[PDB]
Amino acid sequence: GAGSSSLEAVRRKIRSLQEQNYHLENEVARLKKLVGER
Amino acid sequence: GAGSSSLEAVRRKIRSLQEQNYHLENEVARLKKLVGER
Repeated sequence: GAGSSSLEAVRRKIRSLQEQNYHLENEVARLKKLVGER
Repeated sequence: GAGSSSLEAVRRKIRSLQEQNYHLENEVARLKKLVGER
């Protein structure tokens, strides 16, 4: 460890990144689904 | 702690994660604009 604020910062950043990962995945999926073939 | 075991292992991953999703986001940006601005 290191600190509560530090661990929160790192954890929440990488966890939000993972959220962005799955979100962007589905986001662009619907995106290319819409423009690709309707 | 904070040895070579920690440095490269974590750094490599988080480096690539950023790079990967960066390109993805950039793709999404133009794509969503393309389908929106029709």
